[PDB]
Amino acid sequence: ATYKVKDVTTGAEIEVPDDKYILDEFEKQGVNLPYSCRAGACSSCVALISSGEVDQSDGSFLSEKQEKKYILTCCSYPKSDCTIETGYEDKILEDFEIELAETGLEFFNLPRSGEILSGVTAPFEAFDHYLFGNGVERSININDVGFNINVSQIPPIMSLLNGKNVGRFDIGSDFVRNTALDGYSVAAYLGNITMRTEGVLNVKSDGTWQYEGVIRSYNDTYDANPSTHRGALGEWATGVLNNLSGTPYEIRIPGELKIKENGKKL
Ligand code: FES
Ligand SMILES: [Cl-]
Repeated sequence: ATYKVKDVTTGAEIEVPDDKYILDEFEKQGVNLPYSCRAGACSSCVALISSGEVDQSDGSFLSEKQEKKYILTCCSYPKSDCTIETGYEDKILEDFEIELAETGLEFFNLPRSGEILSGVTAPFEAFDHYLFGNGVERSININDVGFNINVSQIPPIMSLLNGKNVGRFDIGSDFVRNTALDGYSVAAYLGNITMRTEGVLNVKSDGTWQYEGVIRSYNDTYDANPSTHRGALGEWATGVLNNLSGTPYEIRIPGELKIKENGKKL
């Protein structure tokens, strides 16, 4: 039989006999491709295979898991129509990194889009999205993050409560939230964010006070590259980033958190 082998890199579509190697037949039709050994023992001729199947049993360089994703074009016979991407030598991954992507898809899943699942997996999902999400925006409602914000932690409010100010004050101010205050799980994907509180603070002459309002969040940019933030990644995440490049992305945090507190200054 013969099969059609479409190559996304060059655009060529070549009929390749099931008893001829893909490289040789593309060359025969005038499409020059990369190679070195031509003997199955290197990655010069490697191509991504996105659809179809080959017999590349003549080659030796790729692992069993790598052969699910890539082909050595010098020693591959097509067994069905195929879609490949030549010149992929610069982009092939080793087993531990192919399986990291697969696992994340299956564990968290359109995939790697929209809402982030609330709870203990959030910083894991966020890191996986950094690695494999290609910069697509994600979201989590402010009420699903697990913020634990109190007035003592909001300097625009405390500035009025700490001075001798009596009356009714309309507060509308941004402030930086170090989400370490909200727990390691949140800090591990949000870090420092900018938030906004809007509300009313009422302070009596005797020091009794009440605050009522809302808190909203501006969008945050997720970027795990260590030079862009405060946190230790740890040895495992450092390792992953020594082998894969991620893509920053925006996290949209919509909604209002209600805040209502009261006290008495002495
Ligand atoms: S050119 Fe070395 S494996 Fe194909
Ligand atoms: Cl004062």
